[PDB]
Amino acid sequence: GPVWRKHYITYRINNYTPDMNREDVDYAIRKAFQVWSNVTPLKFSKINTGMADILVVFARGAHGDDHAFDGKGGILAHAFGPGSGIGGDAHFDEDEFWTTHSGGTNLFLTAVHEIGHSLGLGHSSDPKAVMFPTYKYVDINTFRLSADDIRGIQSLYG
Ligand SMILES: [Ca+2]
Ligand SMILES: [Ca+2]
Ligand SMILES: [Ca+2]
Ligand SMILES: [Zn+2]
Ligand SMILES: [Zn+2]
Repeated sequence: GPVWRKHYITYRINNYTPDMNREDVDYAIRKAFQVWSNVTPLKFSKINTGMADILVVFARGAHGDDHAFDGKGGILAHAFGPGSGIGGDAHFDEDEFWTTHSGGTNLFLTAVHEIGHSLGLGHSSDPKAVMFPTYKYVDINTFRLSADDIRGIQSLYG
């Protein structure tokens, strides 16, 4: 599958969910990128204008792609694999209630999963992997990638 062929990757937060404080959205997304830069040669930088590699969007229902959202529950977010244009972009369903903690749906944990897709990972069959396809809260302050996630990403980078 596709991978980024450069080490400096940019992201941009297109818009902000009203569910959270702005600074908390920024921090959750930054921390999620750091999870992956920790285990690859990739470097991620936030930009505020122009075209980023990875555009982060909060949207509800139909929102201009083939992965229409479905209201509260069900699909929480989705992301495109590496490539030009919409490639890399990560979309979060605004019909969820995003949080910094164990209430609602944790943005950081969901972003770690989606960014995994943005970098070219697929799903894992291992329930302990962040790339497992059902959300579960785990303490975000002590979060660590599973061995399965590390093997997955290091098959693509580094
Ligand atoms: Ca893109
Ligand atoms: Ca949904
Ligand atoms: Ca919401
Ligand atoms: Zn979308
Ligand atoms: Zn997924």
